[PDB]
Formats: sequence, C-alpha cells, structure tokens
Amino acid sequence: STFVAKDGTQIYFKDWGSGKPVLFSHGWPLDADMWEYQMEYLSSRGYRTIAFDRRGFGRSDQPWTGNDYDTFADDIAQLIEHLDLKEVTLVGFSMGGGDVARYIARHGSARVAGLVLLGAVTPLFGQKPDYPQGVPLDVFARFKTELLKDRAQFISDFNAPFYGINKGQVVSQGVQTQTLQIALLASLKATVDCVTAFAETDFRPDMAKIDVPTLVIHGDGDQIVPFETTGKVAAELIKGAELKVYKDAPHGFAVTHAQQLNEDLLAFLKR
Amino acid sequence: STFVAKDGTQIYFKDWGSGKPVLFSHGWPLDADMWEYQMEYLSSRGYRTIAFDRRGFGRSDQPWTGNDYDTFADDIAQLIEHLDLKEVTLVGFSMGGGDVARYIARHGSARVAGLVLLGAVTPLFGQKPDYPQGVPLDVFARFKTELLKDRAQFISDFNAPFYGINKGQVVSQGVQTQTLQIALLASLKATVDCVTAFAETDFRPDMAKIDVPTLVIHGDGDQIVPFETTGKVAAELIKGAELKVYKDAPHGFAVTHAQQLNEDLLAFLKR
Amino acid sequence: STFVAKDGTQIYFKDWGSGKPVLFSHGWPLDADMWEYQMEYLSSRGYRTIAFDRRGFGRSDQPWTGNDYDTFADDIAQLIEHLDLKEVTLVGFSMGGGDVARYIARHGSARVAGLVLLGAVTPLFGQKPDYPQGVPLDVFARFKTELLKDRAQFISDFNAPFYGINKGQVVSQGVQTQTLQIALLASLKATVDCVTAFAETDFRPDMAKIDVPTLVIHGDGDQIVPFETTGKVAAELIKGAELKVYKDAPHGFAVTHAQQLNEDLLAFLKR
Repeated sequence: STFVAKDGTQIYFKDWGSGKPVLFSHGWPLDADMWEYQMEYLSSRGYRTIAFDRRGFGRSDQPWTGNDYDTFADDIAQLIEHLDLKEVTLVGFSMGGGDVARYIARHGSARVAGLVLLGAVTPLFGQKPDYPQGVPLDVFARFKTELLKDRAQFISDFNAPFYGINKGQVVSQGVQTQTLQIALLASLKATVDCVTAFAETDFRPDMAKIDVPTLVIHGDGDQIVPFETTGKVAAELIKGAELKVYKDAPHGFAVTHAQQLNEDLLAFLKR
Repeated sequence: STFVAKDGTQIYFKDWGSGKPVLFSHGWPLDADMWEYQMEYLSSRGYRTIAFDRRGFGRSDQPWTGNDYDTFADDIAQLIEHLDLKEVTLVGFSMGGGDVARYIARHGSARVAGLVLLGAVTPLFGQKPDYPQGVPLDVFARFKTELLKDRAQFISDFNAPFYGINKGQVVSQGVQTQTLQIALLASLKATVDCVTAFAETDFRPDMAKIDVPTLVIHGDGDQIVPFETTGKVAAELIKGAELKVYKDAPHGFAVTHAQQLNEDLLAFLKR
Repeated sequence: STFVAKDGTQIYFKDWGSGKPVLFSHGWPLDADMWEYQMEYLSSRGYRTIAFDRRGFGRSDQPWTGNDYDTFADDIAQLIEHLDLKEVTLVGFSMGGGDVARYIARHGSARVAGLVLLGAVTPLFGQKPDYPQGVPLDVFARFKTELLKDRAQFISDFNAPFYGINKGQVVSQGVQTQTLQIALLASLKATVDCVTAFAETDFRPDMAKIDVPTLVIHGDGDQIVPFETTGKVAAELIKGAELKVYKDAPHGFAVTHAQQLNEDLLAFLKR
C-alpha cells in the first residue's frame, strides 16, 4: 500500500490482519521488512500490524528534502490519519524510536495506547553541551564521510557489529544478504541525512510528553546505540516506563532474540 | 503493468509482444522473472507472453489474506478479463500449476486454448487418507517452522535441491543470487501460506474439469515435487494429456533445460 | 517519481534539489542509482539533479517495444517537457551518451545549456562499412547469445572488466553486489535489445547537431567502450568540445574516479 505525504512523497506500507493496531517504525538503513516476523507473530494472534518504509528507504520515494525527525513524525501522523487508527501501540527500533516519540511530542497521544522503544536512539544519541556522555559528533562525521565514498561496502561491513557477529552472535549469511539488499534500495541522500538527524536530534523534551504505558527494550551488548546513554535513560525519563535488558544482546536483536521479542511484545499488548 | 484484484491487492505483470497469448504462472517463492527466457523466446516468434507476480511475491502487494488457491485462481481470472484474453495457453510451474488448473476448475476453459503443467504440484502434493504416497504434512510443517525462523537462509539453502546442484547439476552463482534476490522480495506471510496451500490443496477434481489440450512436463530427478505422484498422475487424470519426462532433470528445469523447454513450448503452441 | 511515455511505459526518475538542472542518463545495464554520488555532490552545492531509470531498467516498466535510441531520446524529451526544464546540462554515461546526443539531434538544443559525455558510445561503437576500426558486430552477437543463456552470470562476470579489477583497480565487494542487484532489476528483453541498439546506432550525424558547450571525459584503460574510437573521436567531431582523459581509468570511472568526476562536473557547470 501507499499514501502520499504532504510534500508529495509516496510512502509504502503494509497493513496486515485485524484487531487493535500496532504500528512499527524501522531503524537505519532498513525498511518495513525488518519487522516481518513480529508482524506475522502478532497478526496471527489477533492484532492488526502496520509498518512503513520511511521516506528515502525501501519501496518509498526518495525526496531530497524532509529527511528530518519532524518530517518523519509528521509522515507517521499522516499514516495514522489515512488509516484512522485508534488505540495504536507504537513500536520503534533504533532511529525509529525517535520518530515515534516525536509523533507523540508533536501530535499528542489521543490515538495512542502504548509505546515500545527497541534499541532506540532516544532520548539523545550524540553529544550535547550537557550530554558529553553521548556519542561525539566526529564519529558520525566519519560515518558520513565513508557513506559518501562507498555506502554499499559500509553497510556490508555494518552487518558484523549490527548483529554482534564480532562478539559471538550467530546470524546466517542469508540474513546478512537480505540486510544489505534492503539497505541498497535506500537513497544515498536519505541514508546520509538520517545519520545527521539521529546524531543531533534531542528527544529529551519528547520524553516528558509521553503519557502512555511504555516498554523500553535494549541489549546491553549493543555496539551501535549504547544502552547506558539511550534506552537506560529513556526508561528513567518516561513516567511509568518499564525496562527489559536482554543480556549481551546486540543491536540487531529483533533477529538474534526474535522469539523473546515476540513474546515480550505480546505480553505488553495484553498487560 | 499492474491490475488491482477485488480485495484491493495490486498485482504486477508483464505483457510482451503480440499474437496468441501465453500466460505464465510462476512457482514458489519466485516471481514473473523466472519466465523471462521463455517469454523472450516466444515473443520473438510471434506470441504474446504474459507473466504476473503472484500476490505476496515479486513486485506485487503483500495482502495478509487471500493466500490460497481459490483466490490465486481468481487473480488469474481477473488478469485474463482485465486484458480480455482469448485462446490463452496457460503455463504453470510448480505451485503455479495449481492456480492455472484451479482457474479452469472455477471459471471453465472458454478463454483457454491449452494448458502446460511444468514440475507441477497437480493433482495433489501432500498426503491424504487415500493418497499416503504423497508427501507427509510433517515435512511441510518443518519447512514452515524453519521459514518462520530464517526465511533468507532457508531459501538460500533451497537453491541446491531446487536446481539439483546437490546431485551434480551445474548452475551459476548468478542464477543462485538472482533466485534469492527475487525470493527476498516476497512477503514472509505469503511465503509461509503458500506452503500450506500447496501441501494441502487437492486438485484431483480440477483434473476432470480440464477439457483442453494439455502437456505435462516433469524432470524425473525432481527433488522438490516428485514426478511419480504429481506430473505422472496429472498426465493420466487429464483426458488426452501428453507427458514429457526430462531425463535426470531437476525441479528448476526452466533454467537447466531452458532450450529444450522453449522448443517444447513452441511445438505445443504450433500443434 | 514517474511519468508516462508516449507508448504508456511508466519511467521512474529522481528529481533532487533546486537550481540550474543537470539531467543524468545511466549506462548499461544499470539505473539511476549509478549517479547517486554525483547527484548528492551537485545538489548540495546549489544544482537541481534529475536521473531516470531507462525503460526496461531499475524501477521503470519493461515494455517489449521501443527499446531503441529514437525512443530513448523521446523518453528524455518527455521527461524534460514534463518537468519544463530549461538550461539543462545533459550528462550521459556509456550507452547513456547516445540518448542524450540523440535527444539533441531530434529535438534541438533550445532547452539545453551543455553536454557531458562520459565513457560514452558516441559517436559510433560497432563497425560500419566506413568504420572498420569499430567493434565487430560478432562481438556483440556473442554477448547477446551469452545474455540469452544466463544474464545473471554474464553481468556478474562483467563487473571485473567494467571496473578494471582485472587490471589492478580496487573496487569493493559491496559495489560489485550493488551493481549486480541493480542489473537484475532490468528486463531480459531490454538488456539484450540495448546491446543491439548501442552496437549498431550511428551517432555521427548527431555530432554535427551539437551546438552547446560539451565536455567529453573517458578513461584510456576503458575495456568496454574503447577510448580511441569513441570519446577521442566524439571530442573532435563536436565543435568546441573539451576532452579530458583519465589515465588508465576503467569504464566504471564514476566509481573509481568519483571525486575527480565530481570536481570536473562542478568545474564544467561553473565555466
């Protein structure tokens, strides 16, 4: 399926099954297919599961402009509006934790029943003057430099620390292939703009606007989005939030811990 | 090209050349590109070739519901109507043999000039109380369990018996890459439901409804869809059917025996 | 984005940034993504960049008919008219040099600020009775025969002489993957017809109609499109043309010499 955003960007999404809806927001630089197992798991147990390809990724159009969190939150708002969702559980992985938080910050939670932040960059990823523990911007600057030389090989090399293959996790070549194949669909410009946006965007104000039940899940072996400065703080700052830490889990834990994730998502929806 | 099925599913197809139409139905888990050489061969020799991506595969939408043979047969009907095709030769590979046969069973053959069943699951694939010689459902249950753990690696390992490479067939890396690339485009859900549909659907009644010239072609080294309980029996159950057995051919014989198959399809069309 | 060509073919394109327009025409058997680094480089320095997937390639429709340079040139005119472009700098790579020149030859240069020919097939690639120094038709006849047996493997093997990996150039496995993945998107029919087209189309008359500033760039290690009989001649035949030769560069120099091409394209646009 598709809808057209305000600026004319056509955004691809899947909408599977029926019941109360769970809307999924993928991480970088993947697309709605990273959720396919969570979606099959939940839609075949009575939920409606929806997942889109963020502008610039997967099967969506690749606009030059709007590759920023306010546009991404507003893209989400249009999707929810288009389908008239109500009592939606918002589920965001990695950079996709930020646009689901920023949807709530910019639009309220009238349509929202719950929030799940998975290995998410919230509340802040890169350094700020009062957040020196964040990741230095120079790290992201180098990533952008390498992306602008060879993004194919950069993503292919990203597989190991993403999935923690360098730390003993076991992930098939098949999954590594599909990861790279999906990433290559994406726009170079969107791929690079998203690094800027997630390096620099401060979601600490969004944390205070979150007034729904919230489950934060993070692997403490996460090489890409460090638990101590993201998920751990997001749980503390969101009033009432629950935290689950998957021990030694990597960033790609929707793959390596798929069953555990599925069950935790089901438990959360049934609380 | 696209057409929209009754439930809203957009379905991609290619429509090449001009002349009497030949409409191709692909097997699992592929899409219309598995036919590209037969299409080029026939459309250079004065036939119109049409091939669609089944719903849930390739460039088509991925609906949660309708991944079943009657819906597949009805998709094919809407394609035939959408184009107003007449004297169509229906060609189905593998699971694709069932939906061209179910099309005729549900809609009759008024539009149909002839039927080709290639490495096809007809008349029946899995076991039934009166057909213990079919493949036990257990076997399919395990394929499903594995696909629901890692479909990428499952399809990757599927290349070997599909093509008979595990038994010595020689098939390039490029073929194997393109095979997985196409597979990964499909829906997890459609990919899993098709196994259920092809394991359990009985096309014996459909065989009695086929009243057009029919050529059944099957490799007798087919490790995926065994010759003895499928093509062999389809050729006997269909009044007037002709049988060709490609000696030592694997399941993926549209690749390993492409030239032979092109010539047979051309000779059938010219009879 | 997409527009619809005269014959109904839908053609995908990207249109990034704003400013004076630069319109890119990819080579064989690639798509608009081959320009993503030039596009990002120029669009973030004040230029509008536009690049399309040729009919039969990438995300565009795969028509059986029209795979010829006059049609390719008219597709480009319809894009230019669709976007109402003025003072456009046309940039063509490899076979893509041919449809931008043919566009000038058929439509005039009223809309055109400039022409850049990169590793281009212009002014003529294959032999003619007055050009035995061209590549013999037999060579393209054999390529076609191989493409019509296994285009997946043929493009895979094409990576090496394309990038000059066999003559010590260094190109990552990620770029070779991406190149193959993009290639597999294309039609078998378009992939083969384009060989016919670039083998046999004479663009010498087009050279005499080019009355805009022109930069010709070629690598003199090009193993695919021989510098001596294409780019070197094109620069001589086009009045006022400037020539740059990238020493030992391969055909795939938009990758191996990306930064240098970027700077040269920027310098040309600022001339």
